[PDB]
Amino acid sequence: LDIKFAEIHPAGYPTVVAEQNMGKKLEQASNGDITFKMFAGGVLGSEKEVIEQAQIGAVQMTRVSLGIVGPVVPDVNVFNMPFVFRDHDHMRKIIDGEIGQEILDKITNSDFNLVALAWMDGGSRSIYTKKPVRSLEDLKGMKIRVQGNPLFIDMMNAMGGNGIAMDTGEIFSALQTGVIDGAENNPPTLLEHNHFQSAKYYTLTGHLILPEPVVMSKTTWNKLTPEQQVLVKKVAREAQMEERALWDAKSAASEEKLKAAGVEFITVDKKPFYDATASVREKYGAQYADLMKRIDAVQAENLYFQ
Ligand SMILES: O=C(O)[C@H]1O[C@@H](O)[C@H](O)[C@@H](O)[C@@H]1O
Repeated sequence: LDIKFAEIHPAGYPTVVAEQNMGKKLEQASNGDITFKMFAGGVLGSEKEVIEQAQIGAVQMTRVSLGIVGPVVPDVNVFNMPFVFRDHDHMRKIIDGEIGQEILDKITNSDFNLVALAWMDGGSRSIYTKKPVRSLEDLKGMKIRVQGNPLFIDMMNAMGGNGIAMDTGEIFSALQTGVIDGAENNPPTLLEHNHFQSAKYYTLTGHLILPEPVVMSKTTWNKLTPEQQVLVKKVAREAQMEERALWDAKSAASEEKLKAAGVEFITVDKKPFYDATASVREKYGAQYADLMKRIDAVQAENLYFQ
């Protein structure tokens, strides 16, 4: 059984490395009965195009941002809301515990032919722009690229900007020409997708912390034996933990490289951004009241139950 794994990120990126190591484990443990090949750098298309391919079995596995899964499986949008997690460490507790399992299961048990197996870390997303944004007010009227999810367009509009949905690969040229004034992402993406060449101001809003599911086509999943399925579950969960260490290293390295390239990291009070997005959490969070209560209550400890 052959697995093609699609990635939007370039070779060497922390997700890519963790995933190729996971694939090596699959090959070794199955004595070659499962083979694995990585297709990085967006060679198999945009994240939305790849998810479509996974649904019909043309691509066997991928990792994508949860941001673009929302339009396919609405119930995952609980993790896509602005400031749903208080910080990066809080998100990690969630994806490692019971609520993380529940949300993976909402993808798997959906009618959309995907099996969700683990969560990769993509840090926190902050706004980078061609001109400095030092306050909520400075964002007014700016065209900021977001991922293709109505939630993020509403979010950016609530912050007084103009959210423009675009595929990952379209951002570089749109920035170069001023078709957009900025975008929002973590430091490794800002660096490794070369967006810093056009945007030298990075405002640390941390407005989203979007986990990234690793998914398999359910068509492919159903061709595995139960023992192979257990192997896949095991090594996917191991990859969630391995990628965390790679992520922390890469994020810190990327921050330093970006500063050396002349990117200014601008600290801001998050409160005005939190307040501006209350309407978005009210709109999209109405049906997630219980989950939000449970998420908010995860704090000092590291329990599984939440
Ligand atoms: O915003 C984006 O397009 C990209 O953001 C990065 O942070 C994610 O790791 C990647 O999966 C997304 O495709």
